[PDB]
Amino acid sequence: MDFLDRNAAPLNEGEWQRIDEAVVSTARRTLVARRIIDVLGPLGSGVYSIPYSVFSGKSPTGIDMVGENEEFVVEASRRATINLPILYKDFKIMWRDVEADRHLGLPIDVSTAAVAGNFVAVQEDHLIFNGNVELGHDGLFTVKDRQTVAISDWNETGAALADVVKAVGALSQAGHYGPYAMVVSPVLFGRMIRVFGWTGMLELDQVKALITGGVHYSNVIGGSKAVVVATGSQNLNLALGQDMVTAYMGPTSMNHVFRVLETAALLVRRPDAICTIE
Amino acid sequence: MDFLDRNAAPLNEGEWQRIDEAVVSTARRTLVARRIIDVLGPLGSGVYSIPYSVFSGKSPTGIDMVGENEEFVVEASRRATINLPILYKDFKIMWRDVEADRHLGLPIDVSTAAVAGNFVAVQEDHLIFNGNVELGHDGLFTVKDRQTVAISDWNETGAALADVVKAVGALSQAGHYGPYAMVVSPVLFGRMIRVFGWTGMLELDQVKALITGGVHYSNVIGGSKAVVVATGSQNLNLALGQDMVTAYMGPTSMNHVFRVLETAALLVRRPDAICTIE
Amino acid sequence: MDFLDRNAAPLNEGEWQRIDEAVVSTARRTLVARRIIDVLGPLGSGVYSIPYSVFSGKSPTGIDMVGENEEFVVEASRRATINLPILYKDFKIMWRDVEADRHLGLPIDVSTAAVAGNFVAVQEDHLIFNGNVELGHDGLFTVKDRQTVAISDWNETGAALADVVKAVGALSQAGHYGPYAMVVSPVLFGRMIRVFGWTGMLELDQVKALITGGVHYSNVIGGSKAVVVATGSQNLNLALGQDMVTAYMGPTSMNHVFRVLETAALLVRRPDAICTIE
Amino acid sequence: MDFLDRNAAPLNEGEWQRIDEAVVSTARRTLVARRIIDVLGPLGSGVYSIPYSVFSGKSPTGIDMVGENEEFVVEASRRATINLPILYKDFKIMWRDVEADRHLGLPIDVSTAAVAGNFVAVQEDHLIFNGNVELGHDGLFTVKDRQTVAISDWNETGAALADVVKAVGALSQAGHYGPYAMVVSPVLFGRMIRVFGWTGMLELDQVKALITGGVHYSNVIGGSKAVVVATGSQNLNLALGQDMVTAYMGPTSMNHVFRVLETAALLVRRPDAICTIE
Repeated sequence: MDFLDRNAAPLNEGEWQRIDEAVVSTARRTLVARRIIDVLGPLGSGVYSIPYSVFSGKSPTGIDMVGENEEFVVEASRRATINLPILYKDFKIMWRDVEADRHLGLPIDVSTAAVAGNFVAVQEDHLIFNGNVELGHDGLFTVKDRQTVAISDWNETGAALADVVKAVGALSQAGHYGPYAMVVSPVLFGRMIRVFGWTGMLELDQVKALITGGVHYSNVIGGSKAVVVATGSQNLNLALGQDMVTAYMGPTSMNHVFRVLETAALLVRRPDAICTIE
Repeated sequence: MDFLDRNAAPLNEGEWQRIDEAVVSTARRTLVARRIIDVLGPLGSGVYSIPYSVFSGKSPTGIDMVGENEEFVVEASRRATINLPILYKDFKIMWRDVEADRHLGLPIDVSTAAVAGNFVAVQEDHLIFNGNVELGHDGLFTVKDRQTVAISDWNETGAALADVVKAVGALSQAGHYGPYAMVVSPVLFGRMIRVFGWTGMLELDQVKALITGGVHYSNVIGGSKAVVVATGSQNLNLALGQDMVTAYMGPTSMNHVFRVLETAALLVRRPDAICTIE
Repeated sequence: MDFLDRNAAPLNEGEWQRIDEAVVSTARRTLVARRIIDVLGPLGSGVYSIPYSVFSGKSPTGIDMVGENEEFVVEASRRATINLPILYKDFKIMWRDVEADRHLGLPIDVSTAAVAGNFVAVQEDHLIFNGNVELGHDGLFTVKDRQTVAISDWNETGAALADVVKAVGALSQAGHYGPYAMVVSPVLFGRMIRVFGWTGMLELDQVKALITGGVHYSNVIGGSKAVVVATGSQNLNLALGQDMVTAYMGPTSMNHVFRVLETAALLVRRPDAICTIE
Repeated sequence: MDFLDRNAAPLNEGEWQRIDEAVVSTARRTLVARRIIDVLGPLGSGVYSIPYSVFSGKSPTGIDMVGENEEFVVEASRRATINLPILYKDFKIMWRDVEADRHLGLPIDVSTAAVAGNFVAVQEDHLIFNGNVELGHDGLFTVKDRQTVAISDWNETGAALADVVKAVGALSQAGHYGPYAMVVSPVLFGRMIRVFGWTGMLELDQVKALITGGVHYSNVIGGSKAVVVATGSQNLNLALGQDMVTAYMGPTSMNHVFRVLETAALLVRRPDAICTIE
């Protein structure tokens, strides 16, 4: 790739490999979304926007000895599009540190790069779960055609699992069978662990019996909310564009400035595959 | 390396390999810190002190189609430094034992080396958790810019998990999302297991649902205290200098004296990433 | 010459050859002045200021059979020097459009460069017609020695021909025979498109037959004004230091910023050779 | 360009040549916009959407003695992107004729292919001039920042010339100098044919002397309206994806169905470069 300046920067490849590995490992620790949602692509830098089909419709399946009928085509209810924003954050490596590593072997303070990776990963999760207003990206909690279950007072024992039962009910009614996965705001997650009092196991361990794709939490989700997702590329994807990468911006003052950038966007291919308990 | 005398000593390489392996294995059993905290380096003998950035600040992330703004740099709130102390302990191998192994094949009493390794590992943990006054090293329980949650009377059921909820609350408020890890003084650790009475599982197993980086104890932590840590090189490191190594000091009397030495120091890169429940 | 980084920008020379063309083809469209006033030079970037003569006065010519008196020398009513400012505007080719060229084949949106070239040309005209106060330049509507004609209500037929005849009167009486050229604010130029009497051609065709250097227009001139010039390097010239060129500025953010710049100024060698109709 | 099965139809390449000429010779005789507005590209097949920059509004140009201020940057009023629709219609060559009139010695009846090319070029015009509601395309008559001139009663002599003058006023005031072009509904164009004054030549030819980029009509423009366009790729482009071509669609019964299509959209890069007389 051309845009990614990696030759006017002073740093060796033995520095770049450390920095990129520190970014990748910090992302893979930090992220929730790439657990519940699959990566699509990555596609490279150059894709500004992606055309994507919306199915959002329930229709039968063919069952015959020779299958004459052609009623049974999957229909794109609308073939919409979305634009891929850049998420980025910037960090400085001091010229002193570079010259130190280039003579004394004292290793770069790549904790800067790790902190940038963490912050962009947090912004990726915030984009995906919460959406964004100014970009016009609907997120999992915002897309209008999602299922909705009026959340009960999860201070009462089993009400949380009863609401999960409702939500997987609603998903099954729309013909989204499992495997389901769920993500919970930690305010509710504590209530699934404890706030009911005690039970012979956590109500979390009860939910794990039904929601076999996993239960997760993220402080990114404000309020008392949970999203249940019929997982896999059939229903959702994260389309990367350019996967989280570290770019030289050039210097400011003598100090080198580097950028972490990523272009991921949420392809809500099947809004009927989402239920929010809220 | 030069300083490490390994040629004026009488012992063969077939002894050295046993002795070093007994040290390494005793460290890897003994240590807690290298679980919660990553190794940085090792850097060699010669680094007396390390420059390290302190971030300790909350700032937004860039989100735009082209990302014009440069407000979003990570700022080093102060670029402080720390000096790497030596931790050491010394042990004797008797000349009789050497000459025995050198004729009769009776193996060296390397349990001495193991005991030295254990004692230096205990001192490493004591430095990291408790800090030290005379060196001026602040530790996890001492650094002033840590979060603090007033500990409840964990004799009451669930109060321990309620305090964990508080602590991960406080960490989330400072924008440190997980994975969290915790270390508990065994006086409290018994209270998380038992002293509340009984529950359908241990309150430890309840905490393990939230603190997914693990729960640990160490008798090194005096009193009724717990530390919660937002793990990884983004937030903390252990910088080794010279990794735990066995050095010949020369003889005293006829007896050979050996030293175990290590130079590890605690880089509290993000005090906002620490909460102490105390 | 090295002050323009023709090799430091990422753009291949085919793209340079499209960007310069996308500047020049909007300079030629936009500029009026170079149609009225001859260019002097261009002189290169170094020529920071130019001295010029101002023959504002009139003084007698000798007539003698002997040819002896030496009083009859032409003065220069003043001698002066004027400094060439830089005219410039910045256009900002955003980085992912380069990758969209690299892989998606869709060529770069040089229309940014065209708009910058237009803004530069409009500033060149604005400077030449109305000298900048801060620089203390003078332009064709601010020169204090110039002829003036009281404009009539050009909503009446033939009134524009009458006022042009007045202006050619005053210029002739100043000693300046043609070919005259004129520039008209477009609110008047619209009023010049009328049939005139029964003469079988437009009023504009009368004016273009009398003002044989042609009638031009520009919104740069304030509404209800026009200026008439006895053309030729004898009376007016436009100095060019560096003729309009595109210069890089390195990356600012990830994006690539370029500067279109030109150095030019008006030297009013004969302030009596100009009339403004106002 | 591979998705068109020139080899799957029964027609030999001479019979393809016949029908492609039958399309092109009907397209050329009806396309207006390709004569008013510059063709972008064509980009090739399926280049689904194009990003483009809208430069409404203005900001100051830099004039200063040395280049020190960076405020003077070109920025779009918005980054924008537009979806290229498909224009198509189908025609059905009867299978019998393909060897019946072959032995009549008739070349294949191409008449329906001419009719298809006609209806294509009509939908092309209808899209470009009048926009589309469903796709949300703005057309020249619909884009909201355009200039507007209140039309006079063109039943008078010279009133149409006066309105053209008003339009060139409103365009030149915005800094868009010629060459303009105009397209007029034929209900008005039929009244622009008048002998003007005593000039002995047509008002339409006075306009063509002013509107040097040409005057045209198409029936797509409803009622008494016209539009004046500052021509050139700096102001407007016709985006072409797939340029107009014929595509096979396989048998149906045994009759052969063919598709003619083109993919095109209107890039209003500068709304202020357009004025509608209405």
